[PDB]
Amino acid sequence: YRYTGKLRPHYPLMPTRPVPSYIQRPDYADHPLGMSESEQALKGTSQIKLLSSEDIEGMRLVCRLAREVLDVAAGMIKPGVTTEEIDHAVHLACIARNCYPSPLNYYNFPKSCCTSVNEVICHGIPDRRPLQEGDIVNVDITLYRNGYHGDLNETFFVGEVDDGARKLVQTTYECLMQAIDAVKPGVRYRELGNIIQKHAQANGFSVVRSYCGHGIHKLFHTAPNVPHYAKNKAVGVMKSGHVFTIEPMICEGGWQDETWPDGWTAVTRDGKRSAQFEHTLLVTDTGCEILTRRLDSARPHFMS
Ligand SMILES: CO[C@@H](C(=O)NCC(N)=O)[C@H](O)[C@@H](O)[C@H](O)/C=C/C(C)(C)C
Ligand SMILES: [Mn+2]
Ligand SMILES: [Mn+2]
Ligand code: NA
Repeated sequence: YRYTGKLRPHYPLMPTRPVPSYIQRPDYADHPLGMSESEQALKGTSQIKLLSSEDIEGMRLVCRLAREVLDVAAGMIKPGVTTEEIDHAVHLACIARNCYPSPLNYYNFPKSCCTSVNEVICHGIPDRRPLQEGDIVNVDITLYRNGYHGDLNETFFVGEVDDGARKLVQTTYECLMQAIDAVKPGVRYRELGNIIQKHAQANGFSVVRSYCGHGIHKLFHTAPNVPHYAKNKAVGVMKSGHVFTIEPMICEGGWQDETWPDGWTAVTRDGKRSAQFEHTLLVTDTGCEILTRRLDSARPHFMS
């Protein structure tokens, strides 16, 4: 394998962490390949669920607990902390909230969250690498409570970063927020990619095509598919009651990705940096409710 940049995996990984059996588990948790039979049963469908009141309440709770766990991870971001150490804290913070960490064994993903540094676009596997001053690192958290998943991520700076890191991260967060600002009933899912690509291209960045936002509720990934690039052909129109994520991945270089031999870590094929942000959204009559927002602070962590 020819690495595309300076990052390397740092092995061995710690043994898989158990979740106590008192925590309710999603269907894939005990499937030997991590497959989710409830997702597979819906595979080739474009139909979108209209959430009940009870469903909305379940989504509000799990998304609120997921933001609390991202904040725990945010507080740990400093030089010399390993991504494994972050994952261990996240795994304990999920169990403290009586939640299962949704990534753990999802299609055999081996950890409780994803930690993506620099050229990693997404799905990086927490490991023994200590964070370096100048890194950008994204932590992506998903929790499962009472049958509902809630998903969010932010990119953080490790100590002092360079101007290019600051622009990429800011522009990425602005792409997510301009897309959220357009959400309201009657809007097509395919329009959000136009908004995102327009702002990314104005700042000299590209938009990852291989990875997308998604419906989420009782399934971790379900309709709709939500591409982040322009002129995509995604199916569907927003309606009040729909819940989905928007999670754009924006890159310094070209948009092309490839995956490491571990089968999960997605990296820029040019080795340049990529950043991401994610929220879980509910469509409401006035626009949308950002279920994974912060409640006690105005800005994402990178701005403090
Ligand atoms: C971009 O990643 C998203 C995704 O795969 N989107 C669907 C798609 N087909 O591109 C995904 O939802 C992430 O947000 C989630 O945190 C990570 C989940 C794993 C347990 C699969 C690593
Ligand atoms: Mn996520
Ligand atoms: Mn997601
Ligand atoms: Na990255």
